Amino acid sequence: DIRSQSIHFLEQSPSERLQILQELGLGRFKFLSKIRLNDSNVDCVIRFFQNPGQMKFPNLSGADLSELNLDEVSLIRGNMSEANLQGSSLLNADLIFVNFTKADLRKADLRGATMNGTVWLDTLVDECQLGIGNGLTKQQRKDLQLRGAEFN
Repeated sequence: DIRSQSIHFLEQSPSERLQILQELGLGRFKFLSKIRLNDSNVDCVIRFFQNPGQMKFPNLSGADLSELNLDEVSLIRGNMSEANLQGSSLLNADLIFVNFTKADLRKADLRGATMNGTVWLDTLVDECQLGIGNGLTKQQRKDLQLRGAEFN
């Protein structure tokens, strides 16, 4: 009666989803109106439901977010570890303190995104575009370009 709440949510169109989100105070987390129905995201969504806004730091750990347009999304202090972001657009996103540990960001687009505090342990970054590197240490900027990422 809870796995069901989530499956039912993920079966809805994006604007019906936003409707549900607002009748729950999760109107912050609009990117939830976009994620696709599949095994990983039913799980990720069950976290957001049980104890709603009893978390308020975005935990998208292990979620499938590939090929999404997440431009200008704010994910401050969010956990994206073991998450799939292949091909997604994160233009001008707020990614301060985001944990990217063991995440897949190949071909993702982070141009203009603010990245102070980000952790990139084991992260797959081949062809990840990073633009300026806004907020990364100049060693971080080195390690990441060695690992496939692309700047300016």
